Amino acid sequence: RHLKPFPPEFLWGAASAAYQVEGAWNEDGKGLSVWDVFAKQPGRTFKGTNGDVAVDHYHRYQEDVALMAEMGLKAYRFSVSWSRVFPDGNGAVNEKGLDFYDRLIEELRNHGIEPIVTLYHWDVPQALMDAYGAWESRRIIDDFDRYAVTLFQRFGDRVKYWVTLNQQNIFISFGYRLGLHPPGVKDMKRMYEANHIANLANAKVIQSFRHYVPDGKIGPSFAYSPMYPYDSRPENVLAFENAEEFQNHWWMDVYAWGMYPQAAWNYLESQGLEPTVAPGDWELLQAAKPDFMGVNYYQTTTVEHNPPDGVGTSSGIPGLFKTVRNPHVDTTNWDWAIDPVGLRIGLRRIANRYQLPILITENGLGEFDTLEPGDIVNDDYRIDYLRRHVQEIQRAITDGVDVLGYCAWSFTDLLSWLNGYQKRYGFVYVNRDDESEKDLRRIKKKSFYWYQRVIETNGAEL
Amino acid sequence: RHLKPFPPEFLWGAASAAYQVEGAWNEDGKGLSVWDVFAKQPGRTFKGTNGDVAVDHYHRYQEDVALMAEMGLKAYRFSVSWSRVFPDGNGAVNEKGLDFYDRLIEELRNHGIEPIVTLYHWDVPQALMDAYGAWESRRIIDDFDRYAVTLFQRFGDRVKYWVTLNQQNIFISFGYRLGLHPPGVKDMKRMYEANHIANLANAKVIQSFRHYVPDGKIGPSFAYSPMYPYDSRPENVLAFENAEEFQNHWWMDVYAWGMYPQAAWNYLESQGLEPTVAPGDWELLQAAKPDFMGVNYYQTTTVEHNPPDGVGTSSGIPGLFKTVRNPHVDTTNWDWAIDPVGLRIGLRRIANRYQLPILITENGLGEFDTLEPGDIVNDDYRIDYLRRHVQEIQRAITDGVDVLGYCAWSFTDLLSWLNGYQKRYGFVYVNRDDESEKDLRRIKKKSFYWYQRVIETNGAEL
Ligand SMILES: O=P(O)(O)OC[C@H]1O[C@@H](O[C@H]2[C@H](O)[C@@H](O)[C@H](O)O[C@@H]2CO)[C@H](O)[C@@H](O)[C@@H]1O
Ligand SMILES: O=P(O)(O)OC[C@H]1O[C@@H](O)[C@H](O)[C@@H](O)[C@@H]1O
Repeated sequence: RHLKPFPPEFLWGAASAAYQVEGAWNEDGKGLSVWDVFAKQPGRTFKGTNGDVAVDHYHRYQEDVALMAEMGLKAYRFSVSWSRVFPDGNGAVNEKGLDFYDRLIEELRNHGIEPIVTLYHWDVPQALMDAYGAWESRRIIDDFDRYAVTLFQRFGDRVKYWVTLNQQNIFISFGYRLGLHPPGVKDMKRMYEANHIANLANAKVIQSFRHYVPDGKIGPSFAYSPMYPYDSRPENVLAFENAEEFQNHWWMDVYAWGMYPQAAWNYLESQGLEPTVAPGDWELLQAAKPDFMGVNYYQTTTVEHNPPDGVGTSSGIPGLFKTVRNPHVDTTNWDWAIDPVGLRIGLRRIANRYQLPILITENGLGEFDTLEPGDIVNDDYRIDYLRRHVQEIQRAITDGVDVLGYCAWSFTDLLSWLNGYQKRYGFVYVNRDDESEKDLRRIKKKSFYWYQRVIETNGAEL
Repeated sequence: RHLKPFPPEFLWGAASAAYQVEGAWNEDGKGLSVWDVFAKQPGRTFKGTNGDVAVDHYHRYQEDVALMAEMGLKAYRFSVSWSRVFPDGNGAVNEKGLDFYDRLIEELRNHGIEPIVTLYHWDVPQALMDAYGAWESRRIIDDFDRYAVTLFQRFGDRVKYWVTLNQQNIFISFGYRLGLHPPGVKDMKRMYEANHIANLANAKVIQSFRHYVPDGKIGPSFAYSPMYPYDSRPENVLAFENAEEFQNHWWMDVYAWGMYPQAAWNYLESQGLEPTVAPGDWELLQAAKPDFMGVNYYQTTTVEHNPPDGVGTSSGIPGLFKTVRNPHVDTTNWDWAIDPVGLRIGLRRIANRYQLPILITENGLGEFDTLEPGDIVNDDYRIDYLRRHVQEIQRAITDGVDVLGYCAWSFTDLLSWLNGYQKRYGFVYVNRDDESEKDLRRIKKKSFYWYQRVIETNGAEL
């Protein structure tokens, strides 16, 4: 079987998120985000780590882009911090905030790197939470649209690729069901209402994008764990049907088709959990087709039958499914599956169901890297993980999936939302830890040079 | 979770096919079908059994309909023999042939039974095979359309529910890949060409139906074996992705969306097997949406990884998948799997992928039946099989699938295409065998009274 090459304009990328890298949390007129406030609540984050400084990319962006150019990155995906642009979410635009992203975009373009702008990575301005509960109010649809249009107007001439909501399923479920992320709520009814409003906000911004960036490409990015049945027991295959629909189609069908899947809807309706639908909602959701599906991928999930008095280790929904360890894949040191074939499966499923091109917006390995004498980081484990995923992407392309690019997570080490700094993801080590910022110096890991060679050969040497 | 009831207008049905029941193979001007000719080839059918007489429904239809009314059937699904209506396939209409179906439809309507007319059950007139190779020629599109339009014009005022091609995947694959059915060809290239022509014929007649029967409901019926992965090994899940797309989406995506799935298309193209596409084909296929998906269901299929030098007992496609026995399902005395949950899974998959209502056009158990003195046939095994499938349909309805009805296969015993009469499917035993027509008398089996009670309670008592 001859494999197809990676296409000539394949976006070999790397990625970050604003709160995780920028720092400068109160500089240049930036307003408070919900994460600025949440992470300072005692006990919320490991060792009290927060984004006040992070890795200081706000001040060190020129050095970081110089490293990207040394690597030969074709694309860099970053998020814009809404609270830098509209400190209060709505109201007056902050020109100094826009100017940072203008300088970053110019730095990228001057080095031949395609910017991929992510509108939203979980950091809605605290003022919108204070005023109306942020994602629980339809008011956010127009406020988010005004913010997005501002970015489209300022940067649409120079940015072709845009991501709207990044991992909506995570920020909504962690914020409103698990209570782990802002606003720290544990209420499924509120979760599904906020989720519906986020769906409308995504659709509204895509419609606006067609007016302001007619030659651009836009899509949401979904945190996709493809589901597997444990085996060929009919009840386990049925559990897989339930899980793939409830965990995955629930989001991606809205993004692609503007419709929630019916079995999941009817289940929520039987629990009194389905969202409130207003006139015009379906019309808007259906009339906002994206150019691609963004995919954040780390692992698959295997499921089995879960009786109605069952699991609510394993997690699941009684009567629908429960998770079970997959005996046929390796695991990371944090019990995450390592399943590169699962990435090919997920790509195939998206092409098969929606016929959409895919931008892989995030994939990477987190591990406790050691800085050895001479400023050397031997992260062969990260090379092995990335190599295997890139190989499976090439097989998915050969199968016929249109993959637009691959953004490794992450370019530099960064702050995790709740777990501090020690589990590192970067190609570039940042010298700091949970106790202090040290000197924040950037140190290329072995994986940096491996990926440099991948890009130079367009994937022929992995 | 309590099960939902069956909807009040649920079509409790039973079904047959013209060649399998009618007889009267050369009466009232009927022309030869491809099956009249094929079954008379020596050695082709068990003990030389053929459709010359079958169970003589052509002459005994009044008694058979009287039995349906005694059972309280809500619907009877039958096929129309094209060669009775157009003995030469095209050319002159045969009024005596139409008159049989008119008399049958009047008998059904006089007893309050909904006719479900199936346009095609494998019996294209031999004259069209001789003239141009039947399904291998685009000429059949207009000839099939003129036949269908004739039926719509004569019967559309009295028939709401119509099935177009019944089990296209079977008549095409058995006729052109396995050589088991007419025309006895074993050539994948020819199979995919004939299949594409059948797709166009289906779409053309649905378009005609929208004009002639504006209040009717129409759809194709697909012989659906839902695929399962053997286990959660990523390569086996990938084999399942390949198999479901190649075996199932290849047909149902064309019916629902007018498009072949891309990974399967690209594989066939790499083998030189993809069909020839003419201008206008995609437009026609996309503009012929059905009201429902018909489903003929007997069993699921489990698959596993198949290396490129592998199977092509097990069957499959090297590099894509191969079948494997599922250790987690029962079997009939003929080694067909018994998997009622698989029916729920298939119904869920069709709703989840296509949002279509489903008419279950065929499901039943074939087994030897013993005629006991006093005209008693105790077929508790058939009751058990049907009960378990109906129970799973009720669960699919509860999940949110719109199931329009359920046609048990079959109403009376009938002639098998290749295997004679001994493996019986009816609610009504027919006293004949492979060697003799005996007296052709109809004898109600125990399952007849069971289904009568199902219908009386609208499925509440199973
Ligand atoms: O008497 P048999 O051979 O058991 O035939 C029963 C009915 O078979 C249905 O089609 C089956 C077919 O027999 C299988 O070979 C194939 O794999 O499955 C299809 C699935 O529907 C026919 O629909 C019916 O006309 C026969 O009575
Ligand atoms: O450090 P952790 O907890 O493994 O988190 C890693 C990543 O988890 C992903 O879900 C998020 O998209 C990233 O923002 C985050 O960096």
